[PDB]
Amino acid sequence: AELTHKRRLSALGPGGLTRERAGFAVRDIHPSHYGRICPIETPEGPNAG
DNA sequence: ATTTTGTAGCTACTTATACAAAATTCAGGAAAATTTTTCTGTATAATGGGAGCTGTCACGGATGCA
Repeated sequence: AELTHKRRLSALGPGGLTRERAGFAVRDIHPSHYGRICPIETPEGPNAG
């Protein structure tokens, strides 16, 4: 649980978004993530993605 | 034949009363003491702020219009 909580990275935050003010297709696997962001990986709750 | 029962009895004898001032304390007052809260001034000169945020909607309006 650590590691994965260090090398976690996040989109939100001051500078980021909010959950609301950003919806969906901004949560998806832009095909550039490949190799760079485990797509398998996400809370959910709203925070998916 | 004493003993317990008596009866005819009191006196002692002791609650009972009620008052009662005396205590005897208590409360409140009053300060008065003082601690804490307020009030006021200040002289070179001084003259427009902060922020950012930037990804729905809807609708009805949208007057505004060209």
